[PDB]
Amino acid sequence: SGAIYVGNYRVVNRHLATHNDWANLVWEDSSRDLLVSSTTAQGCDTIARCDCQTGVYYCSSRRKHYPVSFSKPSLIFVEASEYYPARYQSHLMLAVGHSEPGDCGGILRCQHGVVGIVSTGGNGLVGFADVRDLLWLDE
Ligand SMILES: CSc1cccnc1CC(=O)N1CCC[C@H](C(N)=O)C1
Ligand SMILES: [Zn+2]
Repeated sequence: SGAIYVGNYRVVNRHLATHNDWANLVWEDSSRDLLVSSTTAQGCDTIARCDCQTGVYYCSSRRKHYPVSFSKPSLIFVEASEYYPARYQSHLMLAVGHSEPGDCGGILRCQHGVVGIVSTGGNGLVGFADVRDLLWLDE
């Protein structure tokens, strides 16, 4: 459960996208587990445009925010699941942190703003879908 509301867009995990998200689809990528749809209202989330590797993420499963050190967006292998077959997910950042399946969508942010959303996790790690390269969300 979680979305980024920037301007006239709504950024969500592709595996949790609703029927309304597909009826107003702007762009989607299975490799990135991202789906951007349109909204009528004007979102106020600031997207970070940077090369940060430290920030704070929100953990629904513990109702706590956590400071984490994270990796550069890369091509990481994600085991098979009930949404996607076993594949390499691109633009993914890993950190040491608690994660549960109901934690997808939780925001990651640095001093500059929103970095990405929780997408993968397991074995003591947590993985984030990066949104800093998507410069069109601001424009
Ligand atoms: C926060 S997700 C999590 C956390 C702890 C343990 N297992 C998970 C589950 C997970 O990693 N998923 C399931 C949903 C689809 C994901 C994907 N991008 O393909 C992979
Ligand atoms: Zn930053």
